[PDB]
Amino acid sequence: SLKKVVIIGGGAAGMSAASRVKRLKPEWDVKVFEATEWVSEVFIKKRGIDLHLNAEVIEVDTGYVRVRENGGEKSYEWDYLVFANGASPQVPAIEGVNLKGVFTADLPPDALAIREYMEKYKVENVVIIGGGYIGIEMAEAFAAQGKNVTMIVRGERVLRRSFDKEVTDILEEKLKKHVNLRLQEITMKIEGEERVEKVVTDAGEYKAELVILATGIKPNIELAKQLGVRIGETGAIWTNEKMQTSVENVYAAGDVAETRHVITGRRVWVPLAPAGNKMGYVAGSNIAGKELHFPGVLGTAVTKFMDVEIGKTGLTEMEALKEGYDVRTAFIKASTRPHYYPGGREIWLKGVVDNETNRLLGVQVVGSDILPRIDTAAAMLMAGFTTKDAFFTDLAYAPPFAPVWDPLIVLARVLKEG
Amino acid sequence: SLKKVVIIGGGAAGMSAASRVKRLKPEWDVKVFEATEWVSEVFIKKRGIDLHLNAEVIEVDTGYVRVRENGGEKSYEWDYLVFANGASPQVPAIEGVNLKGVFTADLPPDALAIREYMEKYKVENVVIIGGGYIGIEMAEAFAAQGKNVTMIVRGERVLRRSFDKEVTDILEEKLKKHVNLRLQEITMKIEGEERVEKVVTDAGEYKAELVILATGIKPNIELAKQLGVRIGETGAIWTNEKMQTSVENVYAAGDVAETRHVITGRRVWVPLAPAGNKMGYVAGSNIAGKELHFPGVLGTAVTKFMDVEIGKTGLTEMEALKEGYDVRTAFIKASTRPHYYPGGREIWLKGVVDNETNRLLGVQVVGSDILPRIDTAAAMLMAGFTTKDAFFTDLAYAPPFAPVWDPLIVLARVLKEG
Repeated sequence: SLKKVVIIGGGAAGMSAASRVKRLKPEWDVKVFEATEWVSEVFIKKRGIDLHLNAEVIEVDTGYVRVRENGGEKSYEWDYLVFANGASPQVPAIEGVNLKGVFTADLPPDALAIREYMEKYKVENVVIIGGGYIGIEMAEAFAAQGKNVTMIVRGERVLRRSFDKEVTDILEEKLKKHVNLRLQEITMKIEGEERVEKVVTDAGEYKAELVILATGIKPNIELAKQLGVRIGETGAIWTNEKMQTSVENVYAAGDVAETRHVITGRRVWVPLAPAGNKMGYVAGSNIAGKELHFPGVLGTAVTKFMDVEIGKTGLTEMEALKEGYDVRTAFIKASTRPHYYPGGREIWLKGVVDNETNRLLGVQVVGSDILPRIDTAAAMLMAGFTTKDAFFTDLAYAPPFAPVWDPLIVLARVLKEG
Repeated sequence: SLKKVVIIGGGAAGMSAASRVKRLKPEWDVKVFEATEWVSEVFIKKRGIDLHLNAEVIEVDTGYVRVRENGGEKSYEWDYLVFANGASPQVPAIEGVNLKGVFTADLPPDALAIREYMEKYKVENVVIIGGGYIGIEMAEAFAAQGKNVTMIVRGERVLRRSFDKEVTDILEEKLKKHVNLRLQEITMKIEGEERVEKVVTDAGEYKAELVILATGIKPNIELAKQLGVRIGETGAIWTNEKMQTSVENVYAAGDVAETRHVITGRRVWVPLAPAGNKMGYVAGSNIAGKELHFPGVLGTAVTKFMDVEIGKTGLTEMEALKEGYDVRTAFIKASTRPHYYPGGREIWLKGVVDNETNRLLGVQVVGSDILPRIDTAAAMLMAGFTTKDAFFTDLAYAPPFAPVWDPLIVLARVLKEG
């Protein structure tokens, strides 16, 4: 039999879904509609997937969808539909945010655009509004180009809601030495003639010939609300372990979807590509008739500013307390190598533990050589490891790799004894 | 009450034990007896531990120990004993093992000594005997010295018993380009006038000013055998979860102690530093009246030759088949970064799986940026994760740290669909 499967996405989740259902059902007609020029060369045609780029979906209803591609407007039939249209920038409500000066760090075109622009009309000073992940990277990006950079965050510190203050402090310390960090400020508007000229906030004004808004992202749910799909308390599309929505045969994965936290169990929205990919993977499995449950996410994340790396996995102390846990914590400094081997950098680990179960609730790591600590910790968290379980986990050691007591085991010892 | 703890060791396992019994029971008399001049700097004297360097133990019995220190003998009483006397190099029974230019990489003076003989007597050609970790790490050394190196291994390939062939081949590939690798050759003679001149093997002869005997390590169970302590089927001291031996109130930890494999349950001998420190830690805790259990080890190992790192955790395909397991494996190649991002190096992963439980039995990794994978896999293995559990672990992602699908998740995926 045939079965028409239609995917409104094209990004990480859309294509993972597409590929899984195609490989499981070669005889089925799987299509992907990307409202854009990007994916992940349409090699996919050979893969057996009918990709349509710059094909925008403008109406959807049960069994069908209407897309406008190449001026034309055609409508397609579907048995199984998958919402995989990710998230989009959320523009702030400040005066004039559309002048030739402003740019948002999103789709690769902007990367071509924004960059090209600068590498044209000479741009010296550049201001970034946002103390989030995106903000920080763009900051690093520009400083590296020698351009003077200035960050504006309304909160008391950057990454204000993603990490606790003790991890952030190490980052801010380094950050302040390459970018002009302006906290507690609220932008109030941004004047100029044909191009952005100056940015003004309730504390001062700043020279600016390029501006980046890293003020936020929102799930692209409009098309789904049209199908009457239930959207979660988080603002993203409600979903179950199979990536199923409240409407029959309608799945949703990636940045549009709201998933569940593996630790707290409540619903969350963690728009990160690794999970998105798997979300699309199980959506496609279930569509093709093979049961597969997605456990949920840990909220794992990582980024960096120049050489100081920062990462988390699991609950933060803010989150853990917010959730009503009785927690004990620990914050330790350690080294990336034995204190003799050359190249040993510094590494800081924050640990949050459930005092009642001695269960590790979350770990935050900043400094150097973070990836090993957070990935191991994520596995531990995924398994419900206690402070004791982590201490006795047989991790690797060699002078060029790490110290006899891995920074993760140290934190564990310190939590256990507390 | 007064309890007299005596530790025959001084090494990692030894000090952990002392440091633990001492913290938990400040009032007890804890004495460590090192035959040598090194440990882990009597800051340990302030911790309350009565450390005795150059205090070689020569006899032991139910009530006392007879150590030979400072010309004369002395006997100390003990209510609790701990064998933490580690392991010694095992020399081949061949001609002139003691020519002035021959060494074994063990006790700290060896480093100073070897580097002295090399940094004094002009040394050009250095010969290494054995294809172990010690052999390979030593090659990387003299090779980086500009010195010419020739390695002799009697087996068909290096790390013949520790890693599967497809993993070691990558290593040998880099190895054959900086060292003269001589496989399947049994060393027979090492000759020279007063100092080593050459080495002769059943396949030829090589010239050497300095030779490294990295052919094996062996548990120092002699003083324990004297006390009737049951020694394991592996050759090292038998032990239980609390690091107790067959003799009452006698514990053992470190390279002398035989532990158990977490995945297999069989008794194994895995002389590594992290495990040792923990064995010693639980030995103490238990002597002090605090029940603690060491779960055993995974066999986690890591090492590297120049820029090609090689590691593992859990069973090897050889071991798995050896244990009667129904296995399916997978070997994949991947990038350490997104394949667009600059800096991406190659990384290889071999995974073993129980075809009946779908539980991961082991992971061997080779190439670049190894640590994050084998450490994460260690935790997964430590928890009894299936191919599917591993697939869904929330690992971190950002272009500077890793690709969207971590190579560990890629392996899981390939194993799962396997």
